[PDB]
Amino acid sequence: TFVALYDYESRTETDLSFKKGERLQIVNNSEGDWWLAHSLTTGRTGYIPSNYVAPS
Amino acid sequence: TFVALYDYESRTETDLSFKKGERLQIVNNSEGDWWLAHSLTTGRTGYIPSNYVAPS
Repeated sequence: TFVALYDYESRTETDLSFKKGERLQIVNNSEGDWWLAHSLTTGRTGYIPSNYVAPS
Repeated sequence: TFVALYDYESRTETDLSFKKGERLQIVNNSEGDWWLAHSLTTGRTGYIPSNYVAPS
């Protein structure tokens, strides 16, 4: 259980909007945390599910 | 630097598609890791930027 420090407005269909002060619980899911990543292989960039990758 | 273990197809405008074997670098950004969260205050659910919250 966490508390929001700041308002946040959603940018896509999958993010959660919330106001400062809201109480949130983290949902365990298979994808793991999401990270912003750059593909050295393709040059594209964007968020990935961290359980899909491993250190080289 | 990481290596993709699985293919991943993007679901939104902000996630990165990639194939097994690709090499990825994590981008440091202010939002921090993103987590799937449920709002006990509003009942809505979806991804949030973890630097926007703190443990209660």
